Amino acid sequence: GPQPISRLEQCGINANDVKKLEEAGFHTVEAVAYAPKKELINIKGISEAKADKILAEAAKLVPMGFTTATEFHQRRSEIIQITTGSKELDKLLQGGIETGSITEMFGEFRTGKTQICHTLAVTCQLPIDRGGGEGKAMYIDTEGTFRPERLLAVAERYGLSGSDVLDNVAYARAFNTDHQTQLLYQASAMMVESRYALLIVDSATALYRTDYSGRGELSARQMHLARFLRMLLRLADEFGVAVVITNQVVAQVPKKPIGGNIIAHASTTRLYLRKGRGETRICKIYDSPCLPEAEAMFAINADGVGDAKD
Amino acid sequence: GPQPISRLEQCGINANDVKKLEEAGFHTVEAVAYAPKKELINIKGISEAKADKILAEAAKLVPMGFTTATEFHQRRSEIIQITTGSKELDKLLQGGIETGSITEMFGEFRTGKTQICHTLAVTCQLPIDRGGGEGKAMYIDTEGTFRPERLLAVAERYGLSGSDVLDNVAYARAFNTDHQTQLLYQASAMMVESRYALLIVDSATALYRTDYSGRGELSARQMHLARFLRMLLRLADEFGVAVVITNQVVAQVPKKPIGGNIIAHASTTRLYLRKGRGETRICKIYDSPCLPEAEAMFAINADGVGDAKD
Amino acid sequence: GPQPISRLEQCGINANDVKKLEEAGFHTVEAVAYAPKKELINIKGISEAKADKILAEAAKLVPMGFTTATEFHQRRSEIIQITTGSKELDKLLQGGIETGSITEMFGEFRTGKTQICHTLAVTCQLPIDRGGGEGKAMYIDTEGTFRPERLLAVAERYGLSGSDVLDNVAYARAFNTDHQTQLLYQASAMMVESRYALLIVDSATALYRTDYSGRGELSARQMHLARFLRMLLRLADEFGVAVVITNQVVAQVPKKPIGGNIIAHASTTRLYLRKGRGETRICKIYDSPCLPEAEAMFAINADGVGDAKD
Ligand SMILES: Nc1ncnc2c1ncn2[C@@H]1O[C@H](COP(=O)(O)OP(=O)(O)OP(=O)(O)O)[C@@H](O)[C@H]1O
Ligand SMILES: Nc1ncnc2c1ncn2[C@@H]1O[C@H](COP(=O)(O)OP(=O)(O)OP(=O)(O)O)[C@@H](O)[C@H]1O
Ligand SMILES: Nc1ncnc2c1ncn2[C@@H]1O[C@H](COP(=O)(O)OP(=O)(O)OP(=O)(O)O)[C@@H](O)[C@H]1O
Ligand SMILES: [Ca+2]
Ligand SMILES: [Ca+2]
Ligand SMILES: [Ca+2]
Ligand SMILES: [Ca+2]
Ligand SMILES: [Ca+2]
Ligand SMILES: [Ca+2]
Ligand SMILES: [Ca+2]
Repeated sequence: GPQPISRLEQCGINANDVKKLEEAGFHTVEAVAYAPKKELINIKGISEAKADKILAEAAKLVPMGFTTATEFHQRRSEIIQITTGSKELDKLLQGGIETGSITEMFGEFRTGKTQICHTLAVTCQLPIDRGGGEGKAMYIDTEGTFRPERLLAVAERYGLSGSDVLDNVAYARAFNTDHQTQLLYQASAMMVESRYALLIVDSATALYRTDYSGRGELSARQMHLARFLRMLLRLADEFGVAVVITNQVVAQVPKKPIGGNIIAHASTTRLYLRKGRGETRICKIYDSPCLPEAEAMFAINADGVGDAKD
Repeated sequence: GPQPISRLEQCGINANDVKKLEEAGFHTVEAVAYAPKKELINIKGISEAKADKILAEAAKLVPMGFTTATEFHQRRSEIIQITTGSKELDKLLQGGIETGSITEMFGEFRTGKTQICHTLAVTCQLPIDRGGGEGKAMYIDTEGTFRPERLLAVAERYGLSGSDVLDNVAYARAFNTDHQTQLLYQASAMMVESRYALLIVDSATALYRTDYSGRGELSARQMHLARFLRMLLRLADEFGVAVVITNQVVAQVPKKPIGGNIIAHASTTRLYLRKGRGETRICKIYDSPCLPEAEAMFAINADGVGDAKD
Repeated sequence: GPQPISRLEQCGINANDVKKLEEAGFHTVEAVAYAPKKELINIKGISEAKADKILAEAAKLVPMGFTTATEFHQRRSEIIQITTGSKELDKLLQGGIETGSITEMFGEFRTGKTQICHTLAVTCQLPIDRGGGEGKAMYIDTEGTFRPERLLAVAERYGLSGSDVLDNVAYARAFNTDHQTQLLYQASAMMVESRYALLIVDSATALYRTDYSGRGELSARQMHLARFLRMLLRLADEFGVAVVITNQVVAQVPKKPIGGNIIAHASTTRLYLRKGRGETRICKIYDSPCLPEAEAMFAINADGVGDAKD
């Protein structure tokens, strides 16, 4: 996995600058490697020569050069894909949700954008042979709609200890945009000690629609949103985890996702959800760089997300 | 093609200054010919007399004088044009994408700005008689949206060995502006050994919107962007390759490309992409010094970019 | 026209100093007459007495005294004006572009600042009775956007041999500021043998925005720009040709031309270009010592610049 920043000590760097970088939010050598010189210079206790020697030492451990696409293809052959509990949903995703990208699911209310996250938070702990990811699950909430009862219900479905499921899930509720951005630093800190395999944000844009209610604040809020998305992308690239976010929909004068072009460009795989009939739902791939546009049917049962049991 | 800097040895120059220039990033005699005296003086181990004698010797091999436009027209008669796989798209471009300039394609998300690059990366390896370029393809990524599966799918369309396609493509993912600029030096180094025919950057402005988020950093970031564009122009002029870049779009208070006047002036051919109906797309020439404004229709099929199969 | 420097031999000057002046860039007696003593002294093989006798002999052939403004008015009655192909554009310019001054056209991208030069390069070869200038055209390029196809298209419009048009046009592409200044010496050399009637630079400031990227280099680059502008002014005064340059625009925190006060003061007639609707464009006189501020409409057709065919 990720090399702890403790190694940077034996490269010829004193232990003082190591913790000076620690307070800045960096905890791994890869995290420091990907950061340009500007943020390192921004840190109060680092000179230009210090930043240059740090970057030079860090670049040795992490390769940053050109490679043949055959090696990249072989590396992509071992991406871990998490199953969603529904065979038709998994066939649409060609196996499941990839680890190392941003996946966004949006749609009308009552379409169960939260039950997907609830089911994933538990199916991600399954062994790899069964389609899981063998790791803890991290949940960030902004609506207060987190219910452990669904977690227990879907844990009993796969035959797992209910107590051991509620012990590998970290929960924290945000209250504003600032706290939402601040929680990512603590997430990066805790991802180094243990191993995580899924990051869930619900909802990524439920706060930005209200805090910046003024007219002239649109350009002021989309910049902050871009910073948040880049932080999530850095976390995905560093620890190699899967990030899933939920987005609201705003009707247009038939439904258009809210967030502007920033979230559309940043996101790689986007799923459109609309209600079917009864408890059935319809999932359609809205945007993806490798999958074609299609539709799938799934139902919300008492044991989490399952196939359309008619 | 380009004359290796090894020849500059027999002009009356010692082998020490040759590698001193090599560390600076110069690898061909043409590259040294186009560089003014200021950068040569900037190099630590070169005196003013050394720079003057180097420029005087280099100017002999590379012509730098006035010529009749008839010779230039005859030279332009042999520009290599790469086909895009769609006949209607090729008719709009009057044959294909020229080699020796900067081509920029931009538009809303999901409009397939990346599938064009994926198709070009493979069609550029076709024999010239079939519309290819007979050369390797170089891919620089900033979004992590590189998928070899599309490359294999579009390679099987033209009847080519899938393994031999993924072996003539160099892939490298950038993480910040500094790394994006630094990768060009390695690209220039590797263009001398083998032969390349296409340079792809995706995306050229996906990083600059976030790194320089401060208000007073606009003039600080557009200068760096101008340096990057001039480096790309120098690469295009030196090795005679084709450079294609992808640009995001920002809505205006109906879509305006992001990048400012610098990218607009630097770019020669600009393509505007918007979604048609279903899997069809609409391509419109936005800016070009020789082609008139028009529209074309193409569709994204399972075998890459193809004609509108209705 | 201009008296060759060969005459200076029969004034009492040996043939050695004549070619010593030739290597310095002087080729006509008028060119030597306008140069102060400082540059002549700067030449290695000339003494103070030599420079004084050269200036004294040269001043006899070229008048340098006061004259009545009636003679100047009668001389101005025979200025050659080149038509731009559009009647509304010509009415704005009161006949066309004068010969013996610097004309600058600037504006947003895609406004066709290069198509004006392409059309002029061909309309300048027309007979005087038809509004031409009866002379060759000289083109200096810095963007690589020179296309002979537009030249042929606009040559067929006026009924001229396509081959004979591409044979009276000299093309040369600059790569840095130093080469841009150096090409003027060769232009001055070749203007003596044949007859030229138009000098085109595109773009005059496309290189200076990047080469001198440092903060403290602003005063270092504007001096060089002033030298370049004075060289162009000397060429215009000596051979009596028309000089046209193209300038980029930089947005201000609605568009401001780039170049500073030097280019504004040096230029005499400045044209502001902005896009109309469709293929139409709007031309506005920005600065001129004799024409009032007004607006005109023209369109970019398939046969070069023409009137607004609605
Ligand atoms: N225990 C349960 N058993 C069966 N169906 C349930 C259960 N709990 C909730 N549901 C159903 O799931 C749906 C609610 O899902 P959810 O709250 O995730 O929707 P949502 O669209 O993501 O919500 P919002 O956007 O309002 O936060 C409703 O149709 C509800 O009837
Ligand atoms: N294998 C495939 N077969 C058919 N269509 C596909 C396939 N893979 C992706 N698509 C379609 O191509 C489009 C996605 O293209 P692409 O990712 O290049 O878009 P983009 O606008 O360049 O993206 P962005 O700006 O978000 O990076 C979608 O319409 C998607 O349905
Ligand atoms: N053959 C043609 N027929 C008709 N219109 C054309 C033709 N070639 C180019 N155009 C149009 O002319 C315009 C491009 O002109 P041009 O390249 O001179 O612009 P510019 O503003 O000077 O460019 P830049 O500053 O980017 O160098 C575009 O509107 C393009 O559609
Ligand atoms: Ca609700
Ligand atoms: Ca919810
Ligand atoms: Ca996307
Ligand atoms: Ca993409
Ligand atoms: Ca352009
Ligand atoms: Ca141009
Ligand atoms: Ca003026």
